[PDB]
Amino acid sequence: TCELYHYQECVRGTTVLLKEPCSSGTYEGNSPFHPLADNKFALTCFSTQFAFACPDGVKHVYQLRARSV
Repeated sequence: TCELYHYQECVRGTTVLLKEPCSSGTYEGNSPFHPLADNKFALTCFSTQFAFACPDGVKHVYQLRARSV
């Protein structure tokens, strides 16, 4: 309830488009935050983990796994 884990696979060369879990939260990750329109954000597909701390108190932890395919 205080943490929610997201998991997703991607193609190693592509660019992933994700919706922010929150309108005005804080982001922490190994990739620079690339915010977009409609509260989206993008990042190159590499196997990484990032997190969103959010006003409602729920920490959204994302895990991407890159696939050579």
